[PDB]
Amino acid sequence: IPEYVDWRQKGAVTPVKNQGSCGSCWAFSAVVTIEGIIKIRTGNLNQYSEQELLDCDRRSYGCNGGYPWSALQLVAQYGIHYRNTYPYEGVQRYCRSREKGPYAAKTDGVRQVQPYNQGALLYSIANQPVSVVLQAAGKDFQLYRGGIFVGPCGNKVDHAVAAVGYGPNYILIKNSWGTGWGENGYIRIKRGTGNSYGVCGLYTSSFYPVKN
Ligand SMILES: CC(C)C[C@@H](CO)NC(=O)[C@H](CC(C)C)NC(=O)[C@H](CC(C)C)NC(=O)OCc1ccccc1
Repeated sequence: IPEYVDWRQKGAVTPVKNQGSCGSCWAFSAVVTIEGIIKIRTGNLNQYSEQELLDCDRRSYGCNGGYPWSALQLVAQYGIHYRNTYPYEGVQRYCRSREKGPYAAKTDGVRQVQPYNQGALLYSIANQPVSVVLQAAGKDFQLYRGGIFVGPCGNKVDHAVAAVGYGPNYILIKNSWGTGWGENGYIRIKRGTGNSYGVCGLYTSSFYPVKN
């Protein structure tokens, strides 16, 4: 695989979003992976609905938290709508997938990257964007303005984000806290520390949507 990977350079990632004051991270995270694989497969880049996931995922807790893998399961079964058809409100209402009409896209499945393994993660990122979790509760993470982030931080993961690339010494992450945070909404986290958990727990649980 390559030394450098950046899905933005292949026209596979959409503008940085802001989840606001709602624990929708898991939905935003899954959506980045969906927008990415569809572009890679079909050639078109569209924004998909995080609100739909927020409302229609029964295994997740709406704005109280949720699971990227379950949100990714939902799309592989029932598909998903465009963000424009089913916009983001920052509050969980009721599932309106049927009302909005036919789904815009549907995935074929979801797979898990072998955990606590930097190589297994890089390999997957070289194929498509990946849903990844980390600990964002630390002040250092919250105050990040740029650079290859090395911490300090623990591995009490509590925020789902998406990995859209990597380099010799970092993993490029797309966050959902707006463009005013980090490097225009992005963060480059240190890799190859030999830490199996990954910086901030980055290697705890990673999933990606499958689509043939
Ligand atoms: C509720 C969890 C299980 C799910 C995750 C992912 O959404 N939640 C979160 O990550 C939550 C979101 C929500 C509660 C406002 N994050 C937060 O509440 C954090 C702040 C807290 C920890 C002091 N949000 C936060 O810090 O806002 C972003 C920001 C900070 C500094 C500069 C620019 C932008």
